[PDB]
Amino acid sequence: EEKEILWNEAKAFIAACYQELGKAAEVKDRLADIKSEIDLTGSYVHTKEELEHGAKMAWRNSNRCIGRLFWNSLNVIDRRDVRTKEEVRDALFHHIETATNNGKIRPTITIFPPEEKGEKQVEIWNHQLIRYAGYESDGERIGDPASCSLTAACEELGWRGERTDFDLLPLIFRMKGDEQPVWYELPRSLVIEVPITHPDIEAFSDLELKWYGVPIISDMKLEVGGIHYNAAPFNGWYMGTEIGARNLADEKRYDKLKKVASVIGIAADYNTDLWKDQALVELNKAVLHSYKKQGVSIVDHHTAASQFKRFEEQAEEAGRKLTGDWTWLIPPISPAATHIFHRSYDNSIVKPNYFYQDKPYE
Amino acid sequence: EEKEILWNEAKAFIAACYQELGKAAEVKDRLADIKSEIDLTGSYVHTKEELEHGAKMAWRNSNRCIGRLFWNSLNVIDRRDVRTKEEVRDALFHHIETATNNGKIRPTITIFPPEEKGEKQVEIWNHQLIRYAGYESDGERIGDPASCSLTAACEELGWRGERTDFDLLPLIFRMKGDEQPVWYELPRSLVIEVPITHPDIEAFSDLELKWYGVPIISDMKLEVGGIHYNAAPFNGWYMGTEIGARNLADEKRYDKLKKVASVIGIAADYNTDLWKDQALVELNKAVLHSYKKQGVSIVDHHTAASQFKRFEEQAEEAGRKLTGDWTWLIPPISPAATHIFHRSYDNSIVKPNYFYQDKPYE
Ligand code: HEM
Ligand code: HEM
Ligand SMILES: Cc1cc(N)nc(CCc2cccc([C@H](N)Cc3cc(C)cc(N)n3)c2)c1
Ligand SMILES: Cc1cc(N)nc(CCc2cccc([C@H](N)Cc3cc(C)cc(N)n3)c2)c1
Ligand SMILES: C[C@H](O)[C@H](O)[C@H]1CNc2nc(N)[nH]c(=O)c2N1
Ligand SMILES: C[C@H](O)[C@H](O)[C@H]1CNc2nc(N)[nH]c(=O)c2N1
Ligand SMILES: [Cl-]
Ligand SMILES: [Cl-]
Repeated sequence: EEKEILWNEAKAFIAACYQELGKAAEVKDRLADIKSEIDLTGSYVHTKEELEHGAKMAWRNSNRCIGRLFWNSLNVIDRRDVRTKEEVRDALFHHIETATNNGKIRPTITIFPPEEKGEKQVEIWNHQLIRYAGYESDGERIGDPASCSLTAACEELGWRGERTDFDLLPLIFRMKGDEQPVWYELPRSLVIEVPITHPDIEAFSDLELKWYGVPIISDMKLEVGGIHYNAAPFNGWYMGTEIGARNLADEKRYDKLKKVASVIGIAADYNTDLWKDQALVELNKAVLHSYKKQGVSIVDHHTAASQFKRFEEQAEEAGRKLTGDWTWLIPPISPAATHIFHRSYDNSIVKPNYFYQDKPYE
Repeated sequence: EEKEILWNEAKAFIAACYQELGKAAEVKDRLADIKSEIDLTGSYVHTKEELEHGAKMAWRNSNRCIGRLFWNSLNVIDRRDVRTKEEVRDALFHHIETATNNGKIRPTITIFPPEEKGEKQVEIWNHQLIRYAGYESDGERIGDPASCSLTAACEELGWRGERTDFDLLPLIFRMKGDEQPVWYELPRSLVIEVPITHPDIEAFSDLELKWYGVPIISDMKLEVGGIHYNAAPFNGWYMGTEIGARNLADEKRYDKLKKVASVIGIAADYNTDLWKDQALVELNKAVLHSYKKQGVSIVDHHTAASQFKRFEEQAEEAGRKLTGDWTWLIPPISPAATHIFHRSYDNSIVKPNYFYQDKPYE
């Protein structure tokens, strides 16, 4: 069965890919070469062109993604050549540097050797390359709760965090053959952080909030024509709400609304006052203002939704069926102010794509 | 086929209804009586108890409804006896009076004779008993756009609106036998309206906004054990967001955000300013404050979601499967601040229930 699944996925993918690249005539010959190669090695290897475009197709088919308008400009880094943990480490270090680009963030994906027989060559433990640790012991809550299990896992392996609310977790990953993963402290010079300040409420700085510049997902598998790249970290820039409406606001995350309500000078006593709503808006204004002032890319949810509308229009013009997840595409603040809220979307899964995968710790 | 569908729905309904009312032993005898009656008349008649409880079951199974915690206290008015348009008119007039209750709104449903052979006995044209007209001619936009087609329909039948932004549409309905519906002007004394003011921005009154006190849906069919009550208007009280985040804010409705931005003294120029978000919160604060000051019932979206959580808990305790529509249950402002946003719901249709139906005009 396994051999056949790969072949079927490859026929579908190559034809679709070469079709877009104006290479429909090369499909016959390429499929042959692939069919012999699977017949031989139990698998096949993508050409650089097939890989770069499959990465892009995969972004375009991400139903939960509002920022898809720029799918075609994804910067793809082909690192299928790495064999050593120093090489993986440096590749990750580099991806951070190049994607950050001094604040002018470039959407980038680094692609490591794929699973062989389901066997991973490189196994990244990070959820994101850049993330804050989290600690909960003796009712004492420090940092990001979402990171608690990975934090303890690191501390099993001999890492120790300073236990501020913003400890950068180290990179942690395991190579095929090693029973344990390795960890490397992130160089502070590679990581941009943005202190949160409000455009005109000076007291807002007293909260001493901050967030990292670049969200770099490293826990999803890229599947491209039957080939499974379990290790392919990718990034864009942030939409302001992700920091202001979720990461800093959620009760299960940094839970800062009451404190925000205090510094913006309103009461947090009555539901009918809409204090949470109001704190939410000011905090999200703070996040947007702060990133802009630092010269770090970021998009507000109105602009993002405007962009996404162009993406729907563009898909219609190209004759491509559009797919999406309404429940993720709506922003968690003022959703009814975007066009997204008022239409619906077909949530079908089209390949290539990115798929969540089980993490080894817990 | 038709006879059989009714029977099947009735078996299911009676058993479930008598089960909850502690009347499981009466099910055998009642089902017999029903089976003979359908055998005879092509249909069957509900007992007052079956009707009141079916109305309540139907509210409880409304997936899109966040206010379901109070399903069991629904006030049911049995008006299956009406035969004349003066009687329907007075029944509607009364429902408005009793439900409004001087501002202390009582959740109420008035139930008119059901469809016979799919043949309606009473056909209500209103979307809601109380609603504002809408006019669009020569690029001139007046009132509520959502009401445009019903407004023209009324004006075909010889009604004429003053063309303010808040003309109360008349009641309009058609009796079986009549080719045309009749219309009756709503007595201003029956209708409570709330001028919108802000707790501390005095200029907010310059917008001269207002809204009606009681939302009374009159375009949905109540289906109870195979019997179809196409005419069964029902009401609760408003959740603040429905007025502030949708009715007054939507571009396709009253579209007031830019004007709100002006009176609250902020710029409506940059997306990154989150001016729409901020206008939204102040306008929703205004709506809550205004209804409270007038002594008219209303719930804010935080309290409503708190209530709805009790409803989920209550359903689990009673051994009832919970059903709901996540896309409607989340409020259109600060949804991620409610528990609803973070879980998911089974959107299955359970009967009894309320179903939308085609309107005769357009
Ligand atoms: C360039 C700017 C980008 C913006 C503003 C953007 C925006 C977003 C947002 C707001 C989400 C929802 C995240 C959440 O709620 O947790 C999201 C999810 C996602 N984005 Fe993007 N995105 C961008 C670039 C990218 C890139 C480069 C990729 C990959 C090639 C991508 C693929 C995805 C995927 C797969 C998800 C879903 C992740 C999951 O299922 O947990 N996006 N995006
Ligand atoms: C007592 C206070 C109540 C509150 C606060 C409440 C709240 C809401 C809200 C916010 C919606 C969404 C409306 C929209 O977005 O257009 C809704 C929908 C709905 N509610 Fe309620 N509700 C209440 C009472 C009732 C009652 C008495 C019934 C009927 C017995 C009911 C049945 C429904 C139904 C059927 C819908 C969906 C209508 C549709 O599909 O268009 N609710 N409710
Ligand atoms: C490229 C990119 C750009 C951008 N602006 N934002 C992002 C944020 C993506 C993201 C972040 C945190 C958590 C999750 C997801 N919530 C993590 C997750 C967990 C589980 C169990 C399943 C699943 N599908 N996902 C997804 C990505
Ligand atoms: C009892 C009650 C209490 C409360 N607080 N609010 C309400 C508001 C209900 C409502 C109002 C306007 C428009 C729609 C619906 N949007 C009207 C509609 C249209 C169509 C085509 C389908 C469909 N299912 N519905 C539904 C009701
Ligand atoms: C088509 C799309 O699902 C539509 O915008 C829905 C979304 N959820 C909603 N939720 C509520 N409460 N009211 C609505 O009218 C809608 N519209
Ligand atoms: C289970 C439920 O659908 C869940 O809360 C979803 C809702 N939509 C979301 N949308 C975004 N952007 N991010 C999320 O984490 C979620 N969570
Ligand atoms: Cl994030
Ligand atoms: Cl309404």
